Amino acid sequence: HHHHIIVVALYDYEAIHHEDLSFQKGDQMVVLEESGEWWKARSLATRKEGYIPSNYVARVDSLETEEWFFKGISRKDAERQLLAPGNMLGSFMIRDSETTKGSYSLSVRDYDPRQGDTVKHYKIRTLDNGGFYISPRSTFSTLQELVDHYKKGNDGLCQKLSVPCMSSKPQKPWEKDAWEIPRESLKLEKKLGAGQFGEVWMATYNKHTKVAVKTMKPGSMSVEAFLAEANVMKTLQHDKLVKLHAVVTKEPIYIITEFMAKGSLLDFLKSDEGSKQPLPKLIDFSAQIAEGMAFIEQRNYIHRDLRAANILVSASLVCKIADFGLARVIEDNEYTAREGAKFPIKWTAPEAINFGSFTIKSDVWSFGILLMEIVTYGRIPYPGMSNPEVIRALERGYRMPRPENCPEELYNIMMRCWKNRPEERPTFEYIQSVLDDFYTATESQYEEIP
Ligand SMILES: CN1CCN([C@H]2CC[C@@H](n3cc(-c4ccc(Oc5ccccc5)cc4)c4c(N)ncnc43)CC2)CC1
Repeated sequence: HHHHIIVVALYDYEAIHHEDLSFQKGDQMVVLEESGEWWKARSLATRKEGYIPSNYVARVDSLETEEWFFKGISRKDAERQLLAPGNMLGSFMIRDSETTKGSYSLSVRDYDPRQGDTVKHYKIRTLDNGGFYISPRSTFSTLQELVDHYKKGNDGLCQKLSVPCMSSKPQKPWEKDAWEIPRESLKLEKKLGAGQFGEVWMATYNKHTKVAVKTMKPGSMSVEAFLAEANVMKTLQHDKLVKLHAVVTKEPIYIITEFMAKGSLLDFLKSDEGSKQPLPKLIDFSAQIAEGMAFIEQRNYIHRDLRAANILVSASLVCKIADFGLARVIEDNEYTAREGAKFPIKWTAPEAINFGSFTIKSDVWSFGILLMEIVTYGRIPYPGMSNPEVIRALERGYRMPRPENCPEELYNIMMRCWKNRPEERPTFEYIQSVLDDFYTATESQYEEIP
């Protein structure tokens, strides 16, 4: 009923809107209301009221207040964060277990010549009368005691704990209730590119926030159809999908999203920087997209144009799916027809080309082609073949051969994605599983330390 949760700032926040409350790390507050990413709160110190970023604060009695506790992180994202540049041997984090509810997991950066950079996971068990342990000989009253113990010595661990995994201030939340925004709120600063049905620009919103704006050409979309689809796209909240912040519901329609500093995955892989990414990183890029596409599958949605051109890359090298569902709202009329085909033949499933049958299974086919794009660093699919040759070849059972530097398991995934019958193709859930655990035939999941 009432709101009795007291929170403390995990970072400083300077108000940029109207009803937002500014605060500094340590400042404690009372949550008066939970309105999503924004929470109405009261300063325990200066009595001031106002909205605060929910991701910048934590319950005062929580482990979320600790530098080494990572709340709401998956085993995979912990591995990716720990293996990120700027972390050292023994870098570590404690997180909520994904296998045993109420219990915790210790993730540590390790290095072996034969294995390379690795992340080892330890199960922190809870004691019934209070306390925690990884090995029965070593029990602790608190998790801080456990950390300090393993920071003094490995005591069975792969490495002595060094420093907490590095973290950065999270993204500031988009303004409360600013979905359909005025066009004058946006200053278009640099055109990033121009396509068949519109352009993309880097811009500033209300002088305070950098964003990307997809500007759709007049005649490309109905305002009402677009807004209905956009209201669904807004619900597709997942870390591997580009964040849609707002829209201008007047022709020319604008779609405002977070800015992704490294552009398209296609351009990145063809870049001097991306060409140097090792195969394990390429498989991780693939798994990131598979996680996003598994979410879209669980939500009964369809991308309709999956390809490296439609994957965006952050400065932190995180891949995020873009243009999910957009092809459904690009109308087929006299205006768009001049721009040429909406779908790239070499990425499109045969049933979609021949009958317009677009489903999650046609996305699976496209994901297979995207996997080949990634392992080939952006090479055109079906090298040496025109679009007409590809369609007739696919009808005769032709499939792209395994490229160099392509693990056979990855190629096998591609082949399954390219089954002619959509029902015989794998689920994104399966694809995500195989890719997330590609190098984990180690089994055990955790470490069995005595
Ligand atoms: C040769 N190159 C030249 C550069 N081209 C680039 C043109 C714009 C780039 N680009 C595009 C985007 C982008 C922006 C909005 C968008 O709209 C939707 C998002 C989700 C669901 C539905 C619609 C989709 C994509 C982008 C970005 N956010 N942040 C940073 N860069 C971004 C992506 C590639 C690509 C080809």
